[PDB]
Amino acid sequence: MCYPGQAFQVPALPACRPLLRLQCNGSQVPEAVLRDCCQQLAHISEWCRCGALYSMLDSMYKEHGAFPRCRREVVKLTAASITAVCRLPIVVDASGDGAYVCKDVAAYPDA
Amino acid sequence: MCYPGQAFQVPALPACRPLLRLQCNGSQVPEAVLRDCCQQLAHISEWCRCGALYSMLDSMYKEHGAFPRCRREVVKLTAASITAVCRLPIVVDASGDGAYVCKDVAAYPDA
Repeated sequence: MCYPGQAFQVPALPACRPLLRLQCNGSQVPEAVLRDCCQQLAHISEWCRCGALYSMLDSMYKEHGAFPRCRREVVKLTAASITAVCRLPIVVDASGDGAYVCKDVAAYPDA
Repeated sequence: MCYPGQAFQVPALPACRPLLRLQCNGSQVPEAVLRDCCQQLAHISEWCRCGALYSMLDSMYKEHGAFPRCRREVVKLTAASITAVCRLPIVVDASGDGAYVCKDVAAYPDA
């Protein structure tokens, strides 16, 4: 498993929270804020990148709205594909199947 | 409405079909095939970009498997965020609410 606090820093992905708040209502995202988020994702292993994003999303909602001018549905869809916009692959599960997209995050707060 | 054949060329987004097949199992995507997909998306209006993507995905499934080594769930999640990886905004509905992500495509074959 990907243990919060060691597979990835907690609070998870500080650089990616400002990215998600811009993206979820279609604002323009500066290159620097995209770059910093992706650099932070890059350091986490392929196996744990979706876990870090799940933790981040859960933290934002549990602190909280957490996402001004953003719809619930598009928020969790945007968080689930940040790793795609970074062109960072993830491994879907124990098979080693790869993808660019986090389905567990897209189904938050369940999967 | 976005009419197939006039809001966008049909078959929809030829250049994006190879992108989606690489992405949906986490393969490396060449800059040329990303570029050509985004170029095609860029020409479609903010209002019809998700419609072009829905049409493309539907065609791929209706011709068909359509996605070798890809899971159903990650396929439609990947198609829903091709517009995010291109940094192209869409309008979510009649409100004019913006986003980078197509929720109707993520819910295929329903929404």
